[PDB]
Amino acid sequence: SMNPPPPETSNPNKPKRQTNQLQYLLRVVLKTLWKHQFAWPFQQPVDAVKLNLPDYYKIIKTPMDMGTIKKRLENNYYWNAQECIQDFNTMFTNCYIYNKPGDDIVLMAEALEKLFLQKINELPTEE
Ligand SMILES: Cc1cccc(CN2CCC(CNC(=O)CCCOc3cc(=O)n(C)c4ccccc34)CC2)c1
Repeated sequence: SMNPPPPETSNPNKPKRQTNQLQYLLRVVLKTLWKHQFAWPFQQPVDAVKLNLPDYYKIIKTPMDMGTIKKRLENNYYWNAQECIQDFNTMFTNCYIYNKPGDDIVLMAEALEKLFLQKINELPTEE
């Protein structure tokens, strides 16, 4: 019956960079998954109150979504590509932990994770 604070997308005392690899994570990886027919459940934080999922955040202590990831990239929040790659991996893992194999939401996540993997495979070497 209440959502937590969302993940921070802004922290002025966190040091930041805008690397070639971070630019690809935006213009290639996030863009690819964002436009997908299965992106919609992943485009903002889990609204456990409207979804009637009052255990979600009992179970899920590290929430992540592509709304967050997107703001983080657009805001220049990260130091490196690995922090961002972690965030996508977290989002996928959380889906798997909470739900049961073969639920529509897990197949959605599986499809996006496949594209994620195809895109990251070609992550450029730093400039
Ligand atoms: C009593 C009540 C209170 C509030 C709302 C409702 C109406 N409705 C009844 C139960 C219904 C449950 N529906 C589901 O689709 C839950 C399945 C798991 O869903 C997700 C699981 C998940 O991991 N993620 C990321 C999602 C992201 C977006 C949308 C859904 C999920 C949604 C709310 C009834």
